[PDB]
Amino acid sequence: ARKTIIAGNWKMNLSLKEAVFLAHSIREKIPSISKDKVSMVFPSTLHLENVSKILEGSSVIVGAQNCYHSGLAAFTGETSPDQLKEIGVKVVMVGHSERRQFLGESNFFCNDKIRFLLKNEFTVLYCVGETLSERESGKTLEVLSSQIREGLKGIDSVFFSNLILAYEPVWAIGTGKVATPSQAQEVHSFIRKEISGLFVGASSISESISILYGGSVKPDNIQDLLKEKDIDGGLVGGASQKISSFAGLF
Amino acid sequence: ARKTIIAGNWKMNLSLKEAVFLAHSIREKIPSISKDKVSMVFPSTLHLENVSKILEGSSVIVGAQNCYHSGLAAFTGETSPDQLKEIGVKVVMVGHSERRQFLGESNFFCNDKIRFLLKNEFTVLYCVGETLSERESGKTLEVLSSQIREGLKGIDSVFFSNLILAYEPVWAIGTGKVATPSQAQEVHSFIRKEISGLFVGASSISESISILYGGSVKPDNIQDLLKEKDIDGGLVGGASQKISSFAGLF
Repeated sequence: ARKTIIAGNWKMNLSLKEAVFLAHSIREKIPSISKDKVSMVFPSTLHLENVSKILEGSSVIVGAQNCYHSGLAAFTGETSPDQLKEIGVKVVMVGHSERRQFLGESNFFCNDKIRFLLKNEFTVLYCVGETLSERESGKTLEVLSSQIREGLKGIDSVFFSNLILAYEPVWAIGTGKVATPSQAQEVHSFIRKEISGLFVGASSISESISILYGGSVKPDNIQDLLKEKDIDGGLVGGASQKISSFAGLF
Repeated sequence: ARKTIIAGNWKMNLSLKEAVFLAHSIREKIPSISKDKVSMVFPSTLHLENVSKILEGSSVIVGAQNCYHSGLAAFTGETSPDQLKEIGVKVVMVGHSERRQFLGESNFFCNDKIRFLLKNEFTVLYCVGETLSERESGKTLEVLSSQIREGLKGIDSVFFSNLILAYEPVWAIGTGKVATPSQAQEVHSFIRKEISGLFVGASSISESISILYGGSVKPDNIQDLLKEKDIDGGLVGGASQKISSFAGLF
């Protein structure tokens, strides 16, 4: 058993008025069409309280786009999991490409976040992915191996029921250049093996973990991705950010 | 006279329940006693929409603890000034010591944020200060000059009406070791001198810029700091986070 998950990442792309409309539209339309799939949305932190109240009691899960690895404390500009848990947000994204690249987040910083969140009973959506240059220099595996082994260092297998992974090759993020199903399937099968290999032969762990694909996922390409054996859903940026393309993914 | 500002930084120290209680108490209490002084508060991002609503139409200014240098766009986990303007937040802190040390913010990154915010008609509260080690080693002036010069690189005179500085020596942040009034004055005097030297005519604008002191400010020490010629207010951490100590600053 693996969950199929369609997650929307609103990034920093929406106004509050857009986010609020989107949430109301989502509550109205998605539960009835989601079927066996889990639906999830990651609004900007500034809108999370609002959107969390709108979606409360619905089957649509709300997650945060980032946090810091501390309970309430003196970290100017940061969001605490203590603050998220208070408003009922229990899923946090870690290691998104934009944070790696533009906010300089390393695999070690990711690991600190993941351990804190898993220890404190959060669910974590951890992003991994290579750049165009890494892919073109035959480094794809080295990068992804590193992201997984260093990101997930020191985490016992019992916490893996609360971990979700996303493969988002940087060359596909916002460029309109979606990985083909074979390309994505190849990478997902490698990732799944790495997860097994963390605990040595942990097939039950690796077969139970959802591994989502992201990077230019749209209504007209999602289905062929979801058909692949090791693709368990979509992490969706631009196309999650209007109700009509978001509903069109289900 | 330059304006006196008393600004509270709630960092990541408060629950929503606490932020709400504090915002209400502040609304009830501060406007009657602030008099000539500008009052300002910086809630955590997750709480800004709520606190902003609570304080809307009061004389208490709401500011954000950090943002990114872009309008709406694909930067997962970040907050846009577009999103802040929308809920009425028009003052943003840049370069707080916790972000420089724990989130790796450089002078140049700060300069990017300051330029973007000032260009977009925000008010910027730019934080400078040296560590204990830098102070002890003879680098106080080198560090502060650097932070000022690199931070304000390429900013036009036209925008200085919307710049506020805060000196927060890192050895005074949360340590209970406040700078003496002389120690603070001497560095404020230096900071103002640095501003005056940024370009021909600068001295004509440097007397207008508010320079606040921060680091272990409390009711029993604020008055003596404010008496100093180049100290134009306070940026207050811990003592701002409860109504009775915040009000005792006024």
